[PDB]
Amino acid sequence: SLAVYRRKDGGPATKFWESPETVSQLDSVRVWLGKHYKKYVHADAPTNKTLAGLVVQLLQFQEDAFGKHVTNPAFTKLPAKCFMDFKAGGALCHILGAAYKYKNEQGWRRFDLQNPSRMDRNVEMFMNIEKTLVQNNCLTRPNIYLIPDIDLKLANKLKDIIKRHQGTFTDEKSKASHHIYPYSEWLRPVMRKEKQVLVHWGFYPDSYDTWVHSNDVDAEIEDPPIPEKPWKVHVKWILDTDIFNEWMNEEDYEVDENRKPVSFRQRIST
Repeated sequence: SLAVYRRKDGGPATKFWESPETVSQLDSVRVWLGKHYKKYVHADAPTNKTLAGLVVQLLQFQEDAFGKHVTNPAFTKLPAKCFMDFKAGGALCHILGAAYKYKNEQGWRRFDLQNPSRMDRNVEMFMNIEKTLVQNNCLTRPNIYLIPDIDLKLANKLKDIIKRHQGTFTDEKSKASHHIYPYSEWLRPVMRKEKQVLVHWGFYPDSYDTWVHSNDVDAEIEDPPIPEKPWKVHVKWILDTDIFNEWMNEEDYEVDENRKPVSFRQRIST
């Protein structure tokens, strides 16, 4: 099986982040930060690789603090896709800008994401990071509509999961991000660099996406579906989110308007 090399944790792929292309991609992030979060980054004058290392520290912190192994975490992991958005006004810029703004506000001499004494203030930073992403339209937490056919006892359990993971639920399908239907081993390649291919493991969150050698994955990378409000997924999308403390990839759980599972892209067996 290829699941041999599946990540056992949602920690950062440090080699991807230290790679020269990624360091190069952060250049526009550094420049954008210098213009719009200037009073918070001017002192530290972060280089491209310093930003890259900060991303590793940030990703490692939320996996250590809010990971699958943590019973009742104080917070839910930020989506891994947020850290993959290197565009000028994108999510990664607001992530780093919020981190530097928060550090300036607390008067910290430096980031210390390994200090157990600073756990609660580091959690506080991530809350400020999530708010910055949401209020700048880079992140939208699920606003969930439960199909009325779901058993009331299950629906109430799903409602508690949704609230414990920064989500809300609504009674008007008009404004729901997701519609949840009753529900009655593979991977998918998502990115290719060098001889490395990033693969997504079915029923695992995006932080568990693993860089593997392209010769072990002959499958073609297909185009991700374009988002049309709302996602139609079944209840295991919410149930699995509670397991990993990280909102699952909707593609793995999608159903059509008759509750039958569908997969826009191909599923490659492990």
